[PDB]
Amino acid sequence: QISVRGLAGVENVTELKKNFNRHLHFTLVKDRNVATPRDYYFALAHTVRDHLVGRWIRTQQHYYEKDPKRIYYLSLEFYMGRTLQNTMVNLALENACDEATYQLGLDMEELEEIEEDAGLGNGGLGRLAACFLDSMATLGLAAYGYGIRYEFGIFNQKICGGWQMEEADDWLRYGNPWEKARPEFTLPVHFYGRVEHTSQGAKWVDTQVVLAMPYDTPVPGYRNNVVNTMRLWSAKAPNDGYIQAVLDRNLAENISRVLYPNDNFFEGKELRLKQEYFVVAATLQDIIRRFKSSTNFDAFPDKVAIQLNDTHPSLAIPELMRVLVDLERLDWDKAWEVTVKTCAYTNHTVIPEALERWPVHLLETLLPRHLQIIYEINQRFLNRVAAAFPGDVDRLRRMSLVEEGAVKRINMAHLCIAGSHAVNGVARIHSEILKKTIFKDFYELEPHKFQNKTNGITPRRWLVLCNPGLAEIIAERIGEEYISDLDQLRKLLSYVDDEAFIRDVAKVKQENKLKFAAYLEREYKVHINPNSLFDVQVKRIHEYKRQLLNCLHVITLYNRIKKEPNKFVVPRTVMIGGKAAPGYHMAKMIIKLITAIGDVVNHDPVVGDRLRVIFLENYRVSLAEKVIPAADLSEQISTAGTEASGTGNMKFMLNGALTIGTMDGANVEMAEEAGEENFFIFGMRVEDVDRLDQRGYNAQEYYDRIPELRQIIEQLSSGFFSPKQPDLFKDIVNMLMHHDRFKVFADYEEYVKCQERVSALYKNPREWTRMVIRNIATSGKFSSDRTIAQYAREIWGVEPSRQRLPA
Amino acid sequence: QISVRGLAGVENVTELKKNFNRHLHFTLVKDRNVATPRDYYFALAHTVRDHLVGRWIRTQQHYYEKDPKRIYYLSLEFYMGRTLQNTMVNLALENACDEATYQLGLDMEELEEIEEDAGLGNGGLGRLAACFLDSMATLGLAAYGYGIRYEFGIFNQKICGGWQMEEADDWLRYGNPWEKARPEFTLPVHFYGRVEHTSQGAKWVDTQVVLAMPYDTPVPGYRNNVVNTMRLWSAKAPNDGYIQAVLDRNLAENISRVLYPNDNFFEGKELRLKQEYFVVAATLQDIIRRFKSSTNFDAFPDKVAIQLNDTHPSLAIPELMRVLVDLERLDWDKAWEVTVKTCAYTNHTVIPEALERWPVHLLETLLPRHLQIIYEINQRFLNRVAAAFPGDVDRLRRMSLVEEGAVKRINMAHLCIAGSHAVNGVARIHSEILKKTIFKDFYELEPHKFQNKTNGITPRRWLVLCNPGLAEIIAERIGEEYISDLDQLRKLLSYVDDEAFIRDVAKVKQENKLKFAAYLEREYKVHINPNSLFDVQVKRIHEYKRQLLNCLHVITLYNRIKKEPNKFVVPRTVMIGGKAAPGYHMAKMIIKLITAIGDVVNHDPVVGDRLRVIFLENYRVSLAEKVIPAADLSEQISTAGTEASGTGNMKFMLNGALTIGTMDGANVEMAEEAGEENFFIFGMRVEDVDRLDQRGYNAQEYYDRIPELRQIIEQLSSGFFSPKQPDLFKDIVNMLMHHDRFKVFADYEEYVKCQERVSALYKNPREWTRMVIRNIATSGKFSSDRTIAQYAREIWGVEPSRQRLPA
Ligand SMILES: O=C(NC(=O)c1cccc2ccccc12)N[C@@H]1O[C@H](CO)[C@@H](O)[C@H](O)[C@H]1O
Ligand SMILES: O=C(NC(=O)c1cccc2ccccc12)N[C@@H]1O[C@H](CO)[C@@H](O)[C@H](O)[C@H]1O
Ligand SMILES: O=c1[nH]cnc2c1ncn2[C@@H]1O[C@H](COP(=O)(O)O)[C@@H](O)[C@H]1O
Ligand SMILES: O=c1[nH]cnc2c1ncn2[C@@H]1O[C@H](COP(=O)(O)O)[C@@H](O)[C@H]1O
Ligand SMILES: *Cc1c(COP(=O)(O)O)cnc(C)c1O
Ligand SMILES: *Cc1c(COP(=O)(O)O)cnc(C)c1O
Repeated sequence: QISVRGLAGVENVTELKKNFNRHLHFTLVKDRNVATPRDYYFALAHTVRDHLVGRWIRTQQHYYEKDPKRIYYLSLEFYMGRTLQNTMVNLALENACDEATYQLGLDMEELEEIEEDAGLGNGGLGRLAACFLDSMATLGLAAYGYGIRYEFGIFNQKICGGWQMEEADDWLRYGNPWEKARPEFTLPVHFYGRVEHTSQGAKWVDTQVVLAMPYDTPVPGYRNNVVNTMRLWSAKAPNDGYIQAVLDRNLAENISRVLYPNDNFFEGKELRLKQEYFVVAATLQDIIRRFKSSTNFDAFPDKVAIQLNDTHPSLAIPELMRVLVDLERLDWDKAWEVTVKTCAYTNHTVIPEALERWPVHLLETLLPRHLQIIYEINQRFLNRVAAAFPGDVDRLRRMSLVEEGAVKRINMAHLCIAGSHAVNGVARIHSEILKKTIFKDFYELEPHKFQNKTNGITPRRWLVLCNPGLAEIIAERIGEEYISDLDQLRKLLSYVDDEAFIRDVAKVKQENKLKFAAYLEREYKVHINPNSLFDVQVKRIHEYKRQLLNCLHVITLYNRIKKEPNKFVVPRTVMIGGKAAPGYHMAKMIIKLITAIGDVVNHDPVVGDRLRVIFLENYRVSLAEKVIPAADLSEQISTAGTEASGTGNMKFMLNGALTIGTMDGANVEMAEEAGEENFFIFGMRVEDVDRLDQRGYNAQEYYDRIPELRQIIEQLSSGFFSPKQPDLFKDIVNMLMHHDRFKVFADYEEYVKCQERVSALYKNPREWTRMVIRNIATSGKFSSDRTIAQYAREIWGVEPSRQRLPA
Repeated sequence: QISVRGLAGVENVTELKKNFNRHLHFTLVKDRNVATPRDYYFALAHTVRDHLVGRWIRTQQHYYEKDPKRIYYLSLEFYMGRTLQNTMVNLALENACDEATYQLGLDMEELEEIEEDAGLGNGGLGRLAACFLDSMATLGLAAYGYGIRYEFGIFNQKICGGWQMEEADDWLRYGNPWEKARPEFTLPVHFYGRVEHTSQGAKWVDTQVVLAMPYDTPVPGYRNNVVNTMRLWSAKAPNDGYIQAVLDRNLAENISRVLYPNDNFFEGKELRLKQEYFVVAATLQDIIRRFKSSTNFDAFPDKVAIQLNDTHPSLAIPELMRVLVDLERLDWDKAWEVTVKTCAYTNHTVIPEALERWPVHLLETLLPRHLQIIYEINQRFLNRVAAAFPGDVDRLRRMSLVEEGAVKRINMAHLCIAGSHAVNGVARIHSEILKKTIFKDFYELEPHKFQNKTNGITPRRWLVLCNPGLAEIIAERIGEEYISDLDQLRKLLSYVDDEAFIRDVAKVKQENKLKFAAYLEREYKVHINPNSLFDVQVKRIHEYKRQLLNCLHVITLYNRIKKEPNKFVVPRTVMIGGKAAPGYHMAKMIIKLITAIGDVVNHDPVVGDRLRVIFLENYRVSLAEKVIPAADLSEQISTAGTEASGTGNMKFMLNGALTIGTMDGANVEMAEEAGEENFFIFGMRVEDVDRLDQRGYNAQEYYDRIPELRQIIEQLSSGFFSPKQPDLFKDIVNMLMHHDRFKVFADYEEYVKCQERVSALYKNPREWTRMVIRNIATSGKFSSDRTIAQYAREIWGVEPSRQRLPA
């Protein structure tokens, strides 16, 4: 049906049909008489998987032969989503499989919905790693993703009486056809023990052993026949009352059991530290083995790059030192040179409570050799600081890897800067803030280390896969080459005055909204007006992301309607979705508020279908692929200086939504690319937030001066949105009035006024769509292909290539 | 090469080769350049598995269509061993796969050794279930094996300094190609809670739910295209700090973690009770579902038979009652009629410490509704006893299901007799003892219930598979039909004076001994003389099995050699192997003694290669398949009245070894079949043991009267076999002298004299082999095909059939 979905050749369709029937019979052991939709999904998945295998084997064989520099991307999170459609897209199999399944009397779309998300991440950081894997494969890099195979990913979110409930994400229950267990490549990982000093160096002895078993998942590039590997480690007990000893094996295997869902506050939990070391120790053994098959470690940095996604895998730095010094017998200075040239570190937030600061007593017990190595790193680093800034004693305490106090801690961010040749932020404004504030001292010592790499998203998943209608109307005009060269979307500016294209763009959006409106009716008991403005804020629930500011506007619109019922207002469907960390009380209260607002607003007869507030349950990659194509307005309203980049913002821009946002993270670069006139910018800049911090933020001032704001707070306090429990939202009110770190009130007025300008433009469909075209056309910078090309050239020292392997 | 191994057709060989290469590439994701022997094993296993699938689907479809009476064999143990060779044998694929692999440059024998045993049983009871599955499939019965998929089977046994060490049997590490997970058929199982009495009957509420996930394994019949199912349940937690709750899922999943290895003493452990109910509750839901697809429960016993392997699944009786009464709303009397007609119970030991007697307080907490049902069963049963034997108050307390005392217990054996239409022992002498002693009262009340079903072994695994050389020389003379009709071996009596056959029989044995002698050298550091008499006792270590009596003879032979070094004695290799239950101190001491004897005997220069004592490490099904074909003498020396049947005894008889044994278990019937002159019978009969118990067993008497016995005990006491720890064996000596339940000394003299007659005959190779032929020729009764045919006709009410399905 759709040209970008590839050719449906008669031989290809015939072959897929027979291999589908083969797997149903031999692989699933099912007859057609009792087969269910799930069985049919698995037969299709196995059929598509077969097409990956030949390419996977020859790609990996090709790397062994040519011995290029290898890129190791270390992350505790890979937020992969579903794999079936992505695989079909990247192999040019989508139309063929669609035909083959139709001929067997099946709907492929229905089968696609059966696949569980691989939800092995929390949000943006996890999803960035996933987009990065796709781009590295598309750009022909010899890249490996390394992480943990969590048995349970991010929890499934149920909403019960307006409250978030958490449910185990048993994503492996029915099996994972995409992975291949490699028990033959199991490696030992050591914990605890003690350090022994011999005449012939230090020795780590009396350790407990946990085994790391790898599972490999293929990562196909876009139509280039490159298939890279994501290797995820699973924890296993070694084989050596009897019953109790066997049952206690669970203690070791708990390491890979569950993804930590806390994305707001650093908790120094021992199990988390074990997870971090587990991935690091197993991965580094693999890296070294693969390098030794190419032993002089001078060439190590020429053959290996290690990228640390946040400080989570920071133990890579002292682990590499441990192996080089203790096991390979290299002298300290040489090992350090190798380590620094090999490692690079990416930061994802300036928020202080997010920094990993591990208690010394924990490292002492768990990793005694690593603590000794960290101390030595610190001493040598501080000697260099002292020589560069003589007599500056305050600098020495500020830059130390060891933090003093009631409990001594290791600052893992400081460790990462010292042990890496490159440190990057994830958007221009973020990287600047790093140099000006949190890492200022480090920048003054080693300016050359600090870089920017503005984030991106893969246009395969985030356009072609989730929005085929838009991909097609674009391809009709400019061809298919933009899919792997997103800059070509600029050519669409020549169609901004084209009446046919304007109509098509608006048509694709309407079709997307109808489809999502129906989806909401089918799987939930909610009806929405598809003619209304789809106002969408989807992301993890955090105070800094200011879902609360959105909530205030919603109540403002409601109150205005109650004030002047017979006045025309642009109809809106306000959709807010996202998970809250299980221990984050305030975020759980915000979810409750959103549903409570909905309960009042959605049932007021005076409102009608002019305003609807829906909380989107269980927001995850697969839901993002559904809602983002349907959005008219993208809410990106974090307090200036708090959202390092954002990536959701980029997804909306590529999919035909306009953006209301602060000048924060990548929003700044987005507005720069599209033009400020084509963006709905509001609120304080970073500098304005700084000035307000100087004199001190007083929320009472805004409450006193803005009558519409006052009414809302009084409504919250009196129990208007909670009649049975009048004081339910007292915590929220208290926070807003007395200790709001994120200055919700300070941006309220400008936010509301900006929202009026949005409504004004939506009344003129032609001008809305023309602005939309201007956004889509300039979204090319935000391809992760661009991002990865910059990492490759400026950090890893490798050249990307669009050249196809023979298959 | 071998005719019984089937045809190697050119098309079949070509097809197997290409499917082997297909699986290596697509299934294992390996190139030939890095493939290991293990990879090659898996590719072969998947290729052979494909040939099962079509037959498996159509067999199960055939049962759905024809709706025959279904046989459900419930066991907590299925001691399956390896599956690859058995599958090839039963599908007539062995020669074809041998050719196909040879042409690819591989040795199939080497690949076969890579497969892990499925060691989901302890010994005889577990192995009986496995032989029974094979025979039921071969006889065309609609039979299902139901059990638990233990993550860890029977422990691997390491011998360290002469002591047994236990190691986890991680048999699933590399995956199990034979099983198919069926997560779609997961069923709930309830624990704890309380009983609520409503107007509309009893209700079991507030329970904890554990999920039962089935895994199906195919069971191929011998060349009849029948493939039955073994369904094994795996425990899973339902999906509903956050981290802790996820980690605590292990508590539920512990139910299927490990096989209980205690085969000597009943321990009322809660986890064991949970295992027993788990298998029962999940299985019964399956049985009922399948029956409802054929709701009047009058026909239930006409469509369902449930066989209880020991009392381990005895909870089937009150569970069936629970479902019929509480859920289906049948009146008590009707439900009871159905239950009794459906269930049958097999007993495996008369030893009192083996009886399952569950504390009432445990059942009260865990299964409160079942305890109520058990009480009601007991009351109604005791009312019947009272009516049949009025005024016999002693009978009432003896027959009660409830046992009185400091702690109240439920006798599960009494429950099984009350709730079953048939109760059987496993050999004629055993079944008689049941009627005369332990179940006398029950036999007087319901004589019709009590039956004998003499055990058997499958001649597929225990002749064709493990001893192809013997299978071939037999087939040359009488054809191939004996393999599924073992009675035909009687035709071999006409060859007892045939010089060619005598030579062939002796040749096959010599070749088997050379092969096993080499195996011992290759995988261990032990050399043996292949010309010596191979004297073998392999079985679990128990006091009743009297490995200690064997030990006394070995020391006797050693002492005689030291006394008269220059006198000729028939050279012997004495092999003893078997695992001891981890908590069984005495059995662990016996293993230590055996190795300690070896340390002295094997290193005495005066002895030479005339006597060797070897402990066979890690005895298990795969090792049994190697050692049994190599044996000359089979030691079956339990105290008369203690070994219910034995099955190892039958394996040796079929494989060309002569038997030294007591008149115990199936030994009696074996000697009856072969002729007493062709058996080495010694020792007390049951009646003699009884008489000795009357006057009281005094071991001191034998010590005083037998100088050779006295010398041995003094050697043990003084530290002759343990110079560093002189008192190491004081526990053994103390037991032998003062509290030996099994009367080791009483049989010593007759045992030693009998062993001299064995040595005498071995000096005459021609007459040895003629006696061997007389044994093999009369071993037909001991086929499990015969056993299963008797169960089918006399208990289950179904007719067996050798008729082949179309494939
Ligand atoms: O998702 C992020 N962090 C986590 O999920 C996270 C994961 C684990 C622990 C955390 C502790 C504190 C704060 C966050 C986490 N960070 C996001 O990274 C994206 C990719 O660079 C950025 O676009 C986004 O601004 C940032 O918040
Ligand atoms: O193996 C047996 N029992 C167990 O493994 C066993 C399994 C579990 C618990 C036990 C408790 C006490 C005694 C034995 C067990 N019994 C054997 O059953 C065979 C098959 O009928 C007989 O040939 C043999 O005589 C009997 O000992
Ligand atoms: O020793 C070797 N000889 C030939 N090829 C090898 C060897 N080692 C690795 N390879 C190839 O490199 C691929 C990936 O190796 P890995 O990166 O070490 O897992 C393998 O699948 C082989 O195709
Ligand atoms: O509802 C049905 N319609 C047609 N065949 C069925 C149906 N239910 C079961 N079967 C057949 O019976 C086989 C085994 O069913 P089970 O014994 O219930 O697992 C299935 O594989 C099918 O071939
Ligand atoms: C893109 C994405 C995110 C990141 O969104 P931000 O608005 O940048 O925080 C979080 N979760 C999912 C499922 C995503 O796809
Ligand atoms: C046959 C068998 C047994 C039973 O042997 P008995 O001598 O009858 O106790 C025990 N273990 C294995 C592995 C067997 O094959």
